[PDB]
Amino acid sequence: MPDLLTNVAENYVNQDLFAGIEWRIDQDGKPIFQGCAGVKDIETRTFIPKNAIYRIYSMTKPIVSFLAMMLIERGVFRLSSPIQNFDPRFKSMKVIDQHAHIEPATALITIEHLLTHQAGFSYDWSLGCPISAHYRDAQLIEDGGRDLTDMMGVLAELPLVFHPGTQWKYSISTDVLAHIIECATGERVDDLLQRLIFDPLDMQDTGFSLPLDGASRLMEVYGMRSLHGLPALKPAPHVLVPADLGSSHPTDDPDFRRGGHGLYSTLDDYMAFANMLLSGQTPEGETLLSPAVLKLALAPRVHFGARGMRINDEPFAGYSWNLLGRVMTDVGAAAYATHLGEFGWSGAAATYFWVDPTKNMTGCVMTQFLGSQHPIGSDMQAAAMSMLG
Amino acid sequence: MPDLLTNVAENYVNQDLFAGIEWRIDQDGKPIFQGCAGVKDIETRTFIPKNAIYRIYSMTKPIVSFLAMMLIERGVFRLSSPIQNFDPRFKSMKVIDQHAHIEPATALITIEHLLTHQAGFSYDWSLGCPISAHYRDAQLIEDGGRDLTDMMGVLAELPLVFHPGTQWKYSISTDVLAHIIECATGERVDDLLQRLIFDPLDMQDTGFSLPLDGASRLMEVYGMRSLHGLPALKPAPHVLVPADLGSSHPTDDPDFRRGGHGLYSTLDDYMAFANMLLSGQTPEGETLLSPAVLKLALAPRVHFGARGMRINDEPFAGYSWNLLGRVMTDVGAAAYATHLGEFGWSGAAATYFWVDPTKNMTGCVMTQFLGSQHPIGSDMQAAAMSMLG
Repeated sequence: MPDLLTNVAENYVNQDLFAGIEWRIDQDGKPIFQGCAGVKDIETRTFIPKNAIYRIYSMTKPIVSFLAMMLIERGVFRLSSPIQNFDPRFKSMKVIDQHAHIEPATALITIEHLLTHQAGFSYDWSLGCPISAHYRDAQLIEDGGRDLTDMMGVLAELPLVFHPGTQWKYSISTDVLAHIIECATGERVDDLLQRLIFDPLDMQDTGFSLPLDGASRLMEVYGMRSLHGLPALKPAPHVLVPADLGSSHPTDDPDFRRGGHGLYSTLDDYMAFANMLLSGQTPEGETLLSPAVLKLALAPRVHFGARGMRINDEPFAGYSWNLLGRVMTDVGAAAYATHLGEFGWSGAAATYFWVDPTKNMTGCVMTQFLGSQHPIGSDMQAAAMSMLG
Repeated sequence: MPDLLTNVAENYVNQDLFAGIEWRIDQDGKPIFQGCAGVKDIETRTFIPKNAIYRIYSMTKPIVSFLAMMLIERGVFRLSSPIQNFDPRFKSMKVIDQHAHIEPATALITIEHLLTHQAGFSYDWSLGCPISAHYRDAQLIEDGGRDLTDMMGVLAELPLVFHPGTQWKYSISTDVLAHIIECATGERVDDLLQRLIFDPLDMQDTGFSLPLDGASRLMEVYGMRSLHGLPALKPAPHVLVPADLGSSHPTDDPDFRRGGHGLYSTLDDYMAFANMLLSGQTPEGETLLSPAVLKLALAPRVHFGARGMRINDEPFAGYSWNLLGRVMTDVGAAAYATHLGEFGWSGAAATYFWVDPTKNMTGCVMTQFLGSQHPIGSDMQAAAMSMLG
């Protein structure tokens, strides 16, 4: 009966840990819990505006992954398609190890490898990684103004950190997927997303640049975590200071497009996407993805021994990986309230969403903090789970 | 004490197992036992001529291997030199396995890999081999009239059967070595052998073609083993019937040259080579190979598990492999009399030699039988061992 969600968010605001938080939980496609706390920015203490806009970072990945499943259904490519068929710059990959040894890859990177992060790619911010220094030198994440097509050419000449298919490592591979989608279709990934997903779902505020009236709605982003600097040996201190994004995340670049980050969205827009994932259909009943392929996308695909699923050694307890993100496969190993089959993902600025099929439930938490030492997304899911019967 | 050598050889001749046999044992560079038995050919029972000529087959390999060591000493290349530096056709090798899987090699083939048969090559006659079928289709051994340079081009396009350096399999790699010697020097391997080995050791009857007066001295070859046909599931029966060599082993082709077989020689010529291996010097005292590099070439280099060294599953008990051939590393595992450090090799037509530094002893048996079911070379070594210290 107590509003645990409001208690969590208000404590976070009152302890100066987050500037502003929005949340909404839907059941059967209708809101049952929602609220907001704090402000758009602590500098002017402006209230969170209507249709506030958030940098959702890695919550871009489930959207681009869902687009890939749609193109698979349409026969554009298949899970086993070697990506080198569409961009030969990814022919003849190499593999580097922690002992300075480099050898040719023994398997081709496939579409499935990209979707499961089993391709062998890494990330500029990967701590202790045998290749992340070369990502940083190449400015893959730092240089947001560089066209997706050109960024991929630079990336394609670097070695992988394991042979495709043989391990899991969370990676820049969703960006490779967005690029390969462009090669396979002859279209741009932002145009495909607009036509195939955003327009049918009425997500009119979602895209890689701001809407014309969007500058006043953009939430300020705080925190010290860098996605392209020298990887931190200890978590950056949790202080509400505005974050410097450099040129990594432009607001008004009409060619900026990526697969692993870069979308702007709103709470309402992302909830439309999350609700669709319960069925593969728009609210009006138009099918975006057949039930069979949605099931293929959601079924647990990567299993972990233990240490479990980890990103920069942070755990995702009880979660396996499917083609769109995490999926709860063992409630007895979960670190916070959930149900078997709950799935979703999150972003580096602490945005978080989940879909819980056993409860016909979706939830989303929107905020802007890079490098939180506090797992607000999981605290809010837990609170919402605890508020059902 | 009695002459076991003569007894062994006479019994083989009298049991119609071999047509004719010559042998010599030297100690301190001088003959101590010698003899002959049988005839040049059983069809006419012509007597074994003076300086009878034999096809020594794989006893070519220690000679070509020794030539490689001479060139390493002279700075032409080194053990660690990748052979692709000298012939780019051996860039980008592939590896096939018994489950039909093919992948790029994870290491470059080196000179050392060729000398140790750890490069991953195989042989046309290798039974159960994942690639030998493709060797036979290519007629690598069958087509003796094909120039060494051209045969290597065909071989280079085929996959290896393991990653270079990771296993041992007796192979066509000595032929690759002869070719790479030609690439590295710009000279022909048969000219280099003539100038650097045969002439200084007065091996006047040794070469890839018969000498001018050689036809009348060539011993007849018997037996039914095939080095290029479909590998036999059971050893070919031991029948003293002349062998059909096809065009694999021409007598008067001035361009025929190989690394792994093909030399003609005589008992006296091969004993000059074997005696030199006790010191690296000619009888006069010219150094063909310094003591340090001779030690480098003779030291045990490939060690074997409990299965031991095997060729088509036939054992070489207690032997390890050095850069020139076999070397006895455990008398307690040996299947016939020997001493620690005894080394040498043998040929498919049952020629056999050894060098025993603990006794300052060399020995060579010459005969012509392809596919003997009777290990005459080992029987003669054992006899000589029993007759000396």
